Amino acid sequence: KHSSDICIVGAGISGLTCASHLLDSPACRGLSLRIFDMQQEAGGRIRSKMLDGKASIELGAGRYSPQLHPHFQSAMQHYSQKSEVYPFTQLKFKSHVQQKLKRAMNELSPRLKEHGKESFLQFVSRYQGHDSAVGMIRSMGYDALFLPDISAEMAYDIVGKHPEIQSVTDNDANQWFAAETGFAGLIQGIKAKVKAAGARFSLGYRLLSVRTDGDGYLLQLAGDDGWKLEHRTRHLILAIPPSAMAGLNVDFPEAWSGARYGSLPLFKGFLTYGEPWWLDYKLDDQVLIVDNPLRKIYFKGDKYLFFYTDSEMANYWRGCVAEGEDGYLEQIRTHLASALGIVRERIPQPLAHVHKYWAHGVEFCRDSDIDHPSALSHRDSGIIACSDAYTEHCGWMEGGLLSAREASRLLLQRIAA
Amino acid sequence: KHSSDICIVGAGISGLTCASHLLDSPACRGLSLRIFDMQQEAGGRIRSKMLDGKASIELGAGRYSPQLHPHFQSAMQHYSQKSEVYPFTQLKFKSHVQQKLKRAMNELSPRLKEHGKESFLQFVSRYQGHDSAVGMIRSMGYDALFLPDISAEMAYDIVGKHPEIQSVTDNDANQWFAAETGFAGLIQGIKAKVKAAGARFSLGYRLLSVRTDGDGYLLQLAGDDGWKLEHRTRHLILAIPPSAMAGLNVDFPEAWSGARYGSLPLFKGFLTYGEPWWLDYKLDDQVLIVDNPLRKIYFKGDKYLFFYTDSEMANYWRGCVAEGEDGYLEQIRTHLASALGIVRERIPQPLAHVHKYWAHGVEFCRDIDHPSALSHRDSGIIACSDAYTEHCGWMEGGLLSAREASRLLLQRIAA
Ligand SMILES: Cc1cc2nc3c(=O)[nH]c(=O)nc-3n(C[C@H](O)[C@H](O)[C@H](O)COP(=O)(O)OP(=O)(O)OC[C@H]3O[C@@H](n4cnc5c(N)ncnc54)[C@H](O)[C@@H]3O)c2cc1C
Ligand SMILES: Cc1cc2nc3c(=O)[nH]c(=O)nc-3n(C[C@H](O)[C@H](O)[C@H](O)COP(=O)(O)OP(=O)(O)OC[C@H]3O[C@@H](n4cnc5c(N)ncnc54)[C@H](O)[C@@H]3O)c2cc1C
Ligand SMILES: Cc1cccc2c(C[C@H](N)C(=O)O)c[nH]c12
Ligand SMILES: Cc1cccc2c(C[C@H](N)C(=O)O)c[nH]c12
Ligand SMILES: [Mg+2]
Ligand SMILES: [Mg+2]
Repeated sequence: KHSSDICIVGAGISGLTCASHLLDSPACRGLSLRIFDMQQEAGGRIRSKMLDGKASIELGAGRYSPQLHPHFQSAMQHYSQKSEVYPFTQLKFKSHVQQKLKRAMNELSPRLKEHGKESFLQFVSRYQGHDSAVGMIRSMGYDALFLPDISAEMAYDIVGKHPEIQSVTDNDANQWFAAETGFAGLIQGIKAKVKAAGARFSLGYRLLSVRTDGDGYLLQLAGDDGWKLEHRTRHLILAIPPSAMAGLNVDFPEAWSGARYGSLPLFKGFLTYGEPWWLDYKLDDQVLIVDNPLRKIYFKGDKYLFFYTDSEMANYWRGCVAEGEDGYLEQIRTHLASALGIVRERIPQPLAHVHKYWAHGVEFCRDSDIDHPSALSHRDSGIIACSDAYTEHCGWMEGGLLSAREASRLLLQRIAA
Repeated sequence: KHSSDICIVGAGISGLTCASHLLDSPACRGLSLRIFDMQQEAGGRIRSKMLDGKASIELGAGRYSPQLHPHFQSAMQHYSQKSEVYPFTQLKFKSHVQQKLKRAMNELSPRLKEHGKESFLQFVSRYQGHDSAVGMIRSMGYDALFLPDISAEMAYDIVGKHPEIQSVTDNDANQWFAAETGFAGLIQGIKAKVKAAGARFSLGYRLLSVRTDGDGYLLQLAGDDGWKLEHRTRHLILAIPPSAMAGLNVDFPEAWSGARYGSLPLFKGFLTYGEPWWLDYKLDDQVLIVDNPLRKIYFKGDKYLFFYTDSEMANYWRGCVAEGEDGYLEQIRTHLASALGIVRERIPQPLAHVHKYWAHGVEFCRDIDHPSALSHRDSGIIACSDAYTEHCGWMEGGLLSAREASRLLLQRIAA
């Protein structure tokens, strides 16, 4: 095939801003840059859709706060991307159990200078009994907070920047916004700048092997339809997540950093109906955290509802789709009934649904706190890695912006000298 | 119960026909059926896309003959699929290399007796020279005729049985049809009737290995979101082509039949125009066969033109597509000008366009006693495919493997 000077692999937010920071630069004046990505679309873990053509839903990333995500807030304005207020940030539908939870929290919280590295299911079970420490906690909606892998210092953070449970830790100041056309509008924007700057895209292709040959690298990719493709570049950035690099011969994670990483599956499922039936309940633009397997239920206006799930519960939900769409849907009807506390047939059926499951949906720095380089180099061949996961904002979109802007710097200095 | 009675892996026309056979025996009145398929929609190599609204185009199988595909035709009827006449039978512009082989090829035809087990290229390299043979073979437009894997016995078969060059063998009377809506229309009908009888589809899952575990079998499949998954079933049919087969823990093809198998890539590219410009050259519903890369060029009423190639020239066009929409679009215009004997400025730029590379477009046969559906010696699995019939590379090959394989199975539920 062809060849290039720079070769970014991965074309989600970290990959595509990576490239645009390498083109804003004159130190790449008239240099050839190629982007490979696996999917037929650009976006990475960001995906937007129209179901029924009625309203624009988001199968992935959906929220940001300017208070907590400055570079992202700026990247929106930078690309004339119109935001809107994100409704799901207060709870009025609880039973008694989710109440009397902010009180248990604002009190046992500074008692964590003696119980901060421990996982979170016994920092709740050492300061009151277990038979009440699995109720205050699966009342907060994310089953991510029951896994041993990650702690009470990292969990007590995580409760404060998720719009639906932040009122619980002195953080209801922040506003949260959503893209008014969807975050694809932010992607189609960065994509156009990079094309106009003369880069060439190659979507459909997956990297398999890398070998370092003199001044540069020999990539072996494989097309979506089998086409075996070979390509050589002097300079290389793999802006893919950490799970993604485990599968390649790069010595991840050992040759690059002194941290390890996990990841949690996620699951979103969307439904729409003929008539906005949940309105009769004063439930539009509000959110319920129930302890049946739906976990969190959202109604955006009179338009649709969805439900968000994580970790194992996410696997559970991905199990009942392997079983059969119809089996998946009537059981949603079932759980929908015990949440709202009505009978099963007061619940209509959906004209059309749509659902998505993420196998490595959020990847995190597991050696939770460290130097936080924000980008990684090979101790040998000088390949730059680039993910949300290498920053203090593991699992958010601003981590992609930061990892990228850092990454592109290490390569500019690695070219110009 | 994450488990079932009968499992069919492969929702090609083979696999789905098996499902349709099986669900009409009364010996299956009360047995559960699972169909697995890698893709997110059934068909396999039948793939129809409504291009720009103002076109219905066939990226895979496109055409059939009532003379060689009667089981297909009866199926097309059995499901009220309206089919149209398929115009690409004559050649208006037969350069007299095409005409030279007309009456050079059909009279060493009894000389093909006591020969014909020999590369086709060295066959025609016996009447006239090498460079007279390659001129005759080039103008037939099927680069697969130059393979050594191919041989002059199959040669007179393949050239006889394609609608654009049948006029050169003696099967010049077969007639050829396409579908009003598309063969997708036909498979949606089988799938509808298979679903309605009670089969359960799990689409988007692909098989990785099979354990022969006791009564039946355990399968490992992997979805395209990455989710892993196990399935136990008692009766398993692999309705997938042989290339696929040779990548599992089943030892193919030695443990099945001894025969070796090969395949061919294929390419098709389509284009769309503001004004149908090829009508002023009286070119609608014609096909030009050419000695350049495009190879075969079709003009479809006033709707679209496309071109079609295989073997080396499919690999050449997949390799070009890989180097940018810009060059592929440009070489295409370069070679269309040579085809019509004009300058490239008379050829407008297209509005839309689409293309498909099939890595293993047609799979073929190459013991000469082979049934229409294979079986494992050791684990009692049955395989179902166009490739194990007298019709390898055709859809009717699929139907005659399904009816063979599906019956090979009631033979074993009457255990
Ligand atoms: C359900 C869900 C909700 C989320 N909500 C939010 C939110 O509200 N706010 C927020 O800030 N973040 C959110 N996120 C996180 C956000 O999506 C990611 O952190 C961010 O988009 C990651 O950007 P990235 O470009 O580095 O990686 P990715 O988005 O993973 O992009 C990686 C790209 O590299 C590609 N790639 C991988 N491997 C290979 C290979 N071998 N060859 C070729 N190509 C390859 C991938 O296909 C992908 O295109 C959410 C995530 C999920 C799953
Ligand atoms: C470009 C092209 C043009 C053609 N034109 C014509 C024509 O005009 N007339 C004609 O008669 N024939 C034509 N054919 C051939 C015809 O389409 C095929 O011979 C026939 O469709 C084969 O069907 P099948 O059911 O045997 O398997 P396939 O159609 O090959 O389908 C097999 C199915 O199994 C699935 N599958 C495979 N492997 C695995 C695995 N490991 N795990 C899980 N799932 C799996 C595949 O996704 C596929 O859906 C054409 C073929 C091509 C490529
Ligand atoms: C347990 C856990 C750890 C990191 C991330 C998540 C998300 C999704 C992401 N935090 C978001 O909603 O933006 C849900 N659960 C998580
Ligand atoms: C080399 C070879 C062997 C058998 C079959 C085919 C087809 C299929 C046929 N041309 C069609 O599209 O109808 C194309 N090439 C073939
Ligand atoms: Mg990326
Ligand atoms: Mg099949």
